[PDB]
Amino acid sequence: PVHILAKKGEVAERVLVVGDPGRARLLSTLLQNPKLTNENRGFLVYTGKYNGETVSIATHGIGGPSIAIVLEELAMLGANVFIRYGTTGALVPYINLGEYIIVTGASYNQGGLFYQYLRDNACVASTPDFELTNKLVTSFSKRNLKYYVGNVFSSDAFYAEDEEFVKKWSSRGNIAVEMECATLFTLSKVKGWKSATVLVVSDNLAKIWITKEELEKSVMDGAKAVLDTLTS
Amino acid sequence: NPVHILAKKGEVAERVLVVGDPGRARLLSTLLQNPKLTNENRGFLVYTGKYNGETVSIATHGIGGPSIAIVLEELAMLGANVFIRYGTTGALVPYINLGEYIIVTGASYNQGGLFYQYLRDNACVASTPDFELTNKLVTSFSKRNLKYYVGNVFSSDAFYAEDEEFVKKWSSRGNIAVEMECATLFTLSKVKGWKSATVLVVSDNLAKGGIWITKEELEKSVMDGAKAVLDTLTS
Amino acid sequence: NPVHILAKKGEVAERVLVVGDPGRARLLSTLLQNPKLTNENRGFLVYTGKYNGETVSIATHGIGGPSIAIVLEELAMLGANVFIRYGTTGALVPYINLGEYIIVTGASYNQGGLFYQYLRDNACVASTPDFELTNKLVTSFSKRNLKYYVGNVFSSDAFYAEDEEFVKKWSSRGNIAVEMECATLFTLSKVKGWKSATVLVVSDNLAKITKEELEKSVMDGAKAVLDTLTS
Amino acid sequence: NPVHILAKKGEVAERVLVVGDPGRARLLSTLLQNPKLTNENRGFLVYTGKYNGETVSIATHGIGGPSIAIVLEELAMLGANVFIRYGTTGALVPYINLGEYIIVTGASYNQGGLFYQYLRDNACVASTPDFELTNKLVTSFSKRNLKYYVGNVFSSDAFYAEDEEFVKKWSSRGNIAVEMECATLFTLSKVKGWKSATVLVVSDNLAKTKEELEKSVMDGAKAVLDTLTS
Amino acid sequence: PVHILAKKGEVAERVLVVGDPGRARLLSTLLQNPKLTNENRGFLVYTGKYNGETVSIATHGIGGPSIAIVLEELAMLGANVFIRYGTTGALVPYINLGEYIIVTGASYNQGGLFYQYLRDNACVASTPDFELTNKLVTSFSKRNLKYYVGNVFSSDAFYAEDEEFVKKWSSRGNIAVEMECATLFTLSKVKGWKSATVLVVSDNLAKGGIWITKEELEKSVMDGAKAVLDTLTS
Amino acid sequence: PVHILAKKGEVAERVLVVGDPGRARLLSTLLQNPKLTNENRGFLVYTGKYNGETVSIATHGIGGPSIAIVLEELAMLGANVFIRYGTTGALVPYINLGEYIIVTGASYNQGGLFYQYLRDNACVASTPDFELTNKLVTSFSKRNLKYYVGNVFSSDAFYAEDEEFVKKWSSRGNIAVEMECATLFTLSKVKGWKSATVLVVSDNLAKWITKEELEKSVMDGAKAVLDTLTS
Ligand SMILES: Nc1nc2c(ncn2[C@@H]2O[C@H](CO)[C@@H](O)[C@H]2O)c(=O)[nH]1
Ligand SMILES: Nc1nc2c(ncn2[C@@H]2O[C@H](CO)[C@@H](O)[C@H]2O)c(=O)[nH]1
Ligand SMILES: Nc1nc2c(ncn2[C@@H]2O[C@H](CO)[C@@H](O)[C@H]2O)c(=O)[nH]1
Ligand SMILES: Nc1nc2c(ncn2[C@@H]2O[C@H](CO)[C@@H](O)[C@H]2O)c(=O)[nH]1
Ligand SMILES: Nc1nc2c(ncn2[C@@H]2O[C@H](CO)[C@@H](O)[C@H]2O)c(=O)[nH]1
Ligand SMILES: Nc1nc2c(ncn2[C@@H]2O[C@H](CO)[C@@H](O)[C@H]2O)c(=O)[nH]1
Repeated sequence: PVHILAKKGEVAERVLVVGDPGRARLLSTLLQNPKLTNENRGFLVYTGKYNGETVSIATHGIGGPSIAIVLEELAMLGANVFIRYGTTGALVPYINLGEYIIVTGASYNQGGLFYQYLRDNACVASTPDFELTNKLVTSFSKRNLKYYVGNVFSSDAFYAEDEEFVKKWSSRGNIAVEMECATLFTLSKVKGWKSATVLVVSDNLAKIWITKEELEKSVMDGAKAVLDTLTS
Repeated sequence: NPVHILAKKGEVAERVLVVGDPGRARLLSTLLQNPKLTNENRGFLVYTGKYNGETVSIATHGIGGPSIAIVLEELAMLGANVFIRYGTTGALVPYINLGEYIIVTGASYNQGGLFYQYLRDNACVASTPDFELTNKLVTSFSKRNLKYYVGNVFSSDAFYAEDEEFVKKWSSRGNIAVEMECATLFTLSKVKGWKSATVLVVSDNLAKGGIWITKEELEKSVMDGAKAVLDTLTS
Repeated sequence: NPVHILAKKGEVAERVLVVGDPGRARLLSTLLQNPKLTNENRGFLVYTGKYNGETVSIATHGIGGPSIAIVLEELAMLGANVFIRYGTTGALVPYINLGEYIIVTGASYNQGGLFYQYLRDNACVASTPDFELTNKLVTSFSKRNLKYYVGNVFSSDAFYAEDEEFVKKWSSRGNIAVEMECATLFTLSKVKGWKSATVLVVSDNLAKITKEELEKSVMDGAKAVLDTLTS
Repeated sequence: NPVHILAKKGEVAERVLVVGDPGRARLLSTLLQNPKLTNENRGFLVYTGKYNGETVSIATHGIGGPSIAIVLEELAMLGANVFIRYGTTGALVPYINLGEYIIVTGASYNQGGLFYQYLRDNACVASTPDFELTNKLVTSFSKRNLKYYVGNVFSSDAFYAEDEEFVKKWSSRGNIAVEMECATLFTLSKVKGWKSATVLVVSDNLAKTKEELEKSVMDGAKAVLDTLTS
Repeated sequence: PVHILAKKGEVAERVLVVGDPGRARLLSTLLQNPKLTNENRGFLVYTGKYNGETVSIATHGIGGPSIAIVLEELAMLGANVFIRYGTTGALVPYINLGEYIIVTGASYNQGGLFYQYLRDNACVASTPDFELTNKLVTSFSKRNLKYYVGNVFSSDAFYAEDEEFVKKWSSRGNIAVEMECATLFTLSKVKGWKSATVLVVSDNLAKGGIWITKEELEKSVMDGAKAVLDTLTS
Repeated sequence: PVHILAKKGEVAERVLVVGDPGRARLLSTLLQNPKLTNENRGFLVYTGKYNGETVSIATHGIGGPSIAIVLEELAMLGANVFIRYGTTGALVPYINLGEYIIVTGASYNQGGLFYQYLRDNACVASTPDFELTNKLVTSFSKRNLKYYVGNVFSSDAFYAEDEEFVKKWSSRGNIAVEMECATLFTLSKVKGWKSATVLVVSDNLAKWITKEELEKSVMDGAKAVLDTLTS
């Protein structure tokens, strides 16, 4: 690995991955005896314990290309179970800010990364691990958190998401938009990793405002449910 | 109005078990209370009756995405909105035995044709079944103590273009079996607002040509599984 | 060993008239001498008999390219090598009336899974019928004084996505009708070495007849096709 | 006004025999009665004269789809509506001999720029000749006792990329020869409403005397002219 | 070679390539003791001297498939440096007829020729030789000629270039449209040839209200040819 | 902007963009009175002066999607001139570690990002600003730095770059591989920004360097880039 310079043995088999380095640092305060095992290229990785289990929290940056590199290197250091915890923009009006979306599949446009890894443009089913996803639903229900289960569209161009865009994807059965799930699910299917994803709704493209104190609380509550699942 | 499924108003139930083979539609109809044949046009047999006191239908969809799309579209026009496909499949991994079941979590497919016509472009839309309904099937099958696996399948359009290279390609991509209608079922359902799921009976194993099963043992498997599916549709 | 068409080898003729509707296969079998039902599996009815001093079979192919591909492949494994599809179609031009016929000279299609799986890439391989066989059809229909038009058709994969925008698009591309199996039939036949053709009965005009007038049209056309198959 | 074919309106016939080589256009013009050179701009030689009671033109189209598309479009703007391409080709099957003829029934092609610009998407529109006109060609060649074969051809865009793997791929796809302009001719004609067809002279066999070739080219040209005026 | 029938040593290493054979013959008058080395299939090729340097002027016809054949055969005959000198239609209103465009890259729709040569649909960078292109800039500025530097769209369908077409390509950074540059640049990068292109603006699709006469245009072609030949013999 | 939380006026019109946050911090020491104007999501942005001009040094992360977001937001805050200074893997054996590559174009695989922005799969010419690129060549020559001018392939999958890969792209006129140039150039053409790129060779995929020799290389090239940006 040339991006994540963590020593083997410093990365856990169970990893909670987030796009924002700031979130990784904030969430590391939920672990027992957290240690920073990497900061190279801004990809902060922390390792500690939770519920009698060793767990790491890693930063993946923005986009498929970035998360693909991070996952490949974490896997080379020992990781094989990944739960992405990010933020997303809702594509339907009934979902409120601060609520959660447990992902069951990812839509995506063919090309680049997918062509290079798959060798052709076939539409491979981009889905998370069945069991791990059901465990997430169980954990979020236990903590009485408001969630929705559905597919999301993994976009590669944040600034090309206009109004035509929103009705198009919502009409295709997607309830939110983000940028890394399709890459995570497909690469995991190919590499044999167990992955899942939970997202915090930070905006609604179909429809409200969220402070930041209510948002930080949302992030924190969801993180605890994710860690519960990872260490089950 | 429908031009293939010639049924009248109120004859088609909201919940439907769809199968590809008309022979299987007829055989499974014997599991219902007072089965009535509501359609036979173009060979697409459809039966309507009761199971556990609930009204339900069993419909034939023929082979391939173009065929099942027409049948789903017309059944929906007749009032159907919940579909559980119950078919057969060829396993793509060595550890799955004949007669066992696969509860589908998603479908891989090659772009083009039907999808381009419905989606208007070549984006890879997530082709997945209804989350809740799929979990209900898992519960139902484990209750009847039936051996099943949960995973993705590849929905092929060319039965006779499935060679060895084919098997390693799709199995390496997270698919554990191959059939021909799930991708169309799931995608059209997501776009139309229908609730769908799929359970398949393993009738062959492309990764293990040495194993075989008789129609007696297979028919037995089909029957046991049909009960589990019907329990779910009427839950 | 075929898993859809369970007819015993020798029970399928080298010459086959294929139709999508099982009901039509049953009805047309009455045009053969000493007709025998050689297959019923999966609803794919297949009858074999004689006509004009030759053995001939009438087979059901179902709806769509994936369905007809399977049927053609298995009939061929059983000895068939000449296929003439007889179906129904919706005209894309206003001057063609219901009940008239269309002898197909080529098929337009959208790039898709079936063609990619068989061709291995996205090349637009010419999807055309056998030239000689197609001319024989023209001769047979002309002999029976039947009104027909020759031209290309679009083989759609999605019946319920054919809107008005659809009609202008394909008619401006040189197609005079729409159906769902010709492209698959023609392309597979060229790759496999089979001799194939197609005649269609216009049952609807998307740009502009009693069940008794239609039924007569179907029957009259079937006779022309059988004459061709045994010419 | 057309910017490549500078012929005056009336100087181009409704019936046109099109060839890729300007040298062939010139040579074949001697088969016409009272031939007149109506254009030479950009090297696209066009002659117009008479044959069997009808006015007929012989036009040069250059090499490749982009070139023939431009020539056909401008000839049409000048009054042409029936086109028969007469070219040379390389057989893809060993049983066809040099100097023999191939009457084209369809053209295979790779999806590409020209087709996308004209069709607006990647659909594989049937690239076929006019059925009636093609049958007339068969009749003319048969009457002159010439040896021909009917079949599909692959319209290649890259002459120098046709390796051995190439021969196997296209021959197994139902094509009996390779050339470069038929797909463009057929598809554009179907969209524009023109009546077109093609006859080819086999100048090489990729699977297996110039005095005999000249004879073959001339004999075929007469059969094509008979067809255009039939 | 089966199209360009020249013998060993008759084709120069440096070649000025043009689409119109009429232009090839006309420009040959700028050479010392020009000799016609080929006329087969209409592809006129002349070889002579400029500034005491041996060079050739060759015809390539219209379109990617045509220029590919010509370049491949000229290269088989010994050519390795190509400078295309043709005509083009501007896609922006501020460019006047008779002015010049020095090409920095070519946009194109995938398929056909590119798929056959590249074996897939990757968008390979279609650009000219860096050094040669800068030589042309120096030469044109030296002869005080008005020119613009930018990318062009290499179209395959002349009669499918409507107005929507103009806004689409101009919004993508292309200032003109022609039909051979993408093929020239890509094939050169793959084959190892040194190539570049200068185009004379003969029309403006963004401004249909401007025109030029064959007199003023011929003068434009001539002046530009001198600058190109100066570069080819530098 | 929701990623780069800097106020308009804190981002310069001239920007030197790098992928590594650490490089941005290191290179900021070359500016006069550097100020950190953003750190959100890890995208460090510094703004200071150099040769009488105001300039910013911004972090863009890894990949097309990431740099596209950063460029769009920097532009919304006033930026219109961008010079990417990154690292790259050489695809040809004659280029040594620590040497530089001035980019003249970028090859790429269609799909995703490009389809969303361009609305189709056309291969738009992904090239830098002609003038700005020539200014870079002049600056590197002046500082007697060893450089090569050529095209690069912008890959989206770092871990799919095998041996077959190297020969393929090298045979297509590309002398190095990186991941952001195609996005930078194409988006710049569409948005009307002036962009260019210089890369430090950190690996050679066709054919070693410590780190001190490398840091020296990065530093020397950064000064040449800043000279170009402020000319
Ligand atoms: N494309 C997209 N990504 C979003 C949105 N909201 C949050 N994200 C996530 O946050 C980052 C971009 O802001 C990416 O890592 C995305 O996964 C949104 O509305 N659109
Ligand atoms: N392509 C394919 N379809 C299968 C297989 N086994 C069962 N099927 C199903 O059965 C029919 C074809 O035999 C289709 O309706 C398929 O869904 C198999 O191995 N391959
Ligand atoms: N897509 C389509 N198929 C048609 C039409 N009319 C008849 N068919 C044929 O009939 C069946 C569907 O009704 C298919 O097997 C088609 O070949 C039509 O208007 N559209
Ligand atoms: N691609 C190709 N074109 C050929 C061949 N033989 C003749 N041609 C024709 O001749 C010209 C190229 O020599 C083009 O106009 C083609 O139509 C061949 O073997 N391959
Ligand atoms: N497609 C196109 N080619 C042009 C234009 N102006 C000049 N050409 C060139 O001239 C020929 C076609 O007229 C081709 O060789 C082109 O390179 C134009 O506006 N559009
Ligand atoms: N794909 C790729 N990117 C590289 C390489 N060397 C450096 N990079 C750059 O460094 C990051 C990935 O290591 C991306 O931002 C690339 O632009 C290489 O060999 N391959």
